[PDB]
Amino acid sequence: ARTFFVGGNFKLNGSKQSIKEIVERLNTASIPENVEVVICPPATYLDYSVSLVKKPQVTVGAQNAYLKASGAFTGENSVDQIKDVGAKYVILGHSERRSYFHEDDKFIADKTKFALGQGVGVILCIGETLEEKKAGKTLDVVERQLNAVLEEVKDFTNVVVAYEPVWAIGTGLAATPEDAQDIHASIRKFLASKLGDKAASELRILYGGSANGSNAVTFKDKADVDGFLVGGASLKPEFVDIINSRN
Amino acid sequence: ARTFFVGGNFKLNGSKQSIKEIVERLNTASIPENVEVVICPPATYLDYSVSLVKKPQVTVGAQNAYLKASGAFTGENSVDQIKDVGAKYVILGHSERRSYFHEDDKFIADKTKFALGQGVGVILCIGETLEEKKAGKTLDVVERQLNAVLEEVKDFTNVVVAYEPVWAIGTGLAATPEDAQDIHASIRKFLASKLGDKAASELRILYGGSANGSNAVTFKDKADVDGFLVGGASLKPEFVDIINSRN
Repeated sequence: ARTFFVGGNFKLNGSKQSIKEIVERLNTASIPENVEVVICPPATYLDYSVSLVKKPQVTVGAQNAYLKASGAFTGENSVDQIKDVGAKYVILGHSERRSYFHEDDKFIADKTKFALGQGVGVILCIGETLEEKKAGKTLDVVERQLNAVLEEVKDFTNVVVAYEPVWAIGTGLAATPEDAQDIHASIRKFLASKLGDKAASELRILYGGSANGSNAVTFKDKADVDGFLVGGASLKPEFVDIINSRN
Repeated sequence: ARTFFVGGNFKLNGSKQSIKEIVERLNTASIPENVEVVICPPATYLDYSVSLVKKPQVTVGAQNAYLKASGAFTGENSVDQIKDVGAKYVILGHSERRSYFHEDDKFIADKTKFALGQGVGVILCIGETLEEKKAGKTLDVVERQLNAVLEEVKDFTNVVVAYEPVWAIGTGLAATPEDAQDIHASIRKFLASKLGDKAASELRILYGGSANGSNAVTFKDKADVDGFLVGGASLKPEFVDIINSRN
């Protein structure tokens, strides 16, 4: 079926020393056979992180990139450069980019198409705000965000979707496992209509937003929740407890 | 005296191999002792670049960073992390960030203050568009851009200013040495009124915008032009000719 996937988004955090400690912990940890773990450090530490990983279940991703591989884009990251240093994924559409950096739905779509065509997988983030949720707009919002991508991207084989309610990011206010499950089940049926039944059944749809070592186990029996995108807890020992939460 | 300064802004260009070739060419180049050369690769290559330098004249800079050192800012660079890997500068306010990425004058000011307080130097970019030049607004624009920074930043000891007319960036259409000289002198005079005579006398003011190995030598006798911020030519062997242009 679907291989359980745990992404660690370090965000703007880390030093050479602290990232070494996170990666050695993973190298020495009990990790199941059938799990995919992707750690996403700042771009400054991508090469170094790859160089430290020894565990086959662990790969490295970037936190953002531009929609061209080269050119006059001072300060951007490139998917070709991410690939050059051995990383395998990029996070696109994170709420912090859509909000604070005003990245619109088409910008995210164009970046996703570009990354996939360069042979780099995408952790595609979607999610609604608190106001949007209270007004009944959750599914309309995430379907709008996905539709923009689907106009440009016809094959999600090297995509993982992360559903992260904005109001749950960093706040300690996570969605309930039942509410997450219901939203993920709706997203998957929507995508079956766009990508086909097989692709929908293969696609990992992650929960993120205050996922931690204590609540991850509460999602264990939610069939349409295929893993997590973990922010703050990815810096901490309990990241390993999340990885093992389906034991 | 003001030490001649040559910055190389690689923009969104490079690979581990092609950056190694750039740095090794600098390492073995015949260059004067009293020059300051700062190469600015993509964030993905900062640590690697620092590790390869074997030339006292050469240090490394980043192309952009955020106004905080850590936190929930997916996809940003941090001045603390740039410093951690051995880099000494950050480019702030590049036209490609101000224009395409809508980085406002206040955002640049706040980043510049932050970087300097973390012990990282700043290559501060300013410049007018074609329409602004035609309208008679060149000095009004660069004084507005500088004034925003000066509200937050009271000491330019670890600053280098890069004057880059936007219409000259990447186009082949450089300012003339006479015109650059007159603008640089006007900027220095303005800044003496704000920062004092000592500071204005010590500040490097660079020209950028289609600075290349043929035209750099034509600026050799312009007293207020202290060096160059080089984009496209920083990827090429002629970068060394620019460093040697005052021989």
